[PDB]
Amino acid sequence: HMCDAFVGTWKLVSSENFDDYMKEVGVGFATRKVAGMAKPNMIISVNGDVITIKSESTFKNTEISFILGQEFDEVTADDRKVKSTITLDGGVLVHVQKWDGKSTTIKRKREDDKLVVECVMKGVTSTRVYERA
Ligand SMILES: O=C(O)[C@H]1CCCN1C(=O)Nc1ccccc1-c1ccccc1
Repeated sequence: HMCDAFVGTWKLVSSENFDDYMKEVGVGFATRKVAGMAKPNMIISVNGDVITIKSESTFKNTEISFILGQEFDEVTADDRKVKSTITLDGGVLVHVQKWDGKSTTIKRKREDDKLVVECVMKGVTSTRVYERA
């Protein structure tokens, strides 16, 4: 029952400072522009100890499956090859991605009927708000 309130199908309904976040991460111009248009569907499911998060959009379709606290390989939508660890901290799913001596943290939080996602790279924060599909 660890992630019950996250399970479901969610659709992006607002974005703030995302282009700047992607710049900070190192995404190039053309990818930033196309990726910034996307309205991804985030699909979260749990089977035993395995959590699966899928993101489907015109830009890219991605899927990760993981056990909390257990590092894995991820190729991100923008084609970074990262080492990821996802934990639960006070009811927030905290996803840390490490690559090339860099790190970014993506926090997924349930707030009212929304799922609020905060993406942080150094001093740059972006907020991505999702609602139930
Ligand atoms: O898209 C989102 O809302 C954010 C928050 C949940 C995971 N995610 C990303 O991984 N986004 C990205 C991060 C870096 C570069 C590109 C993306 C991206 C952009 C459009 C579609 C899918 C991922």
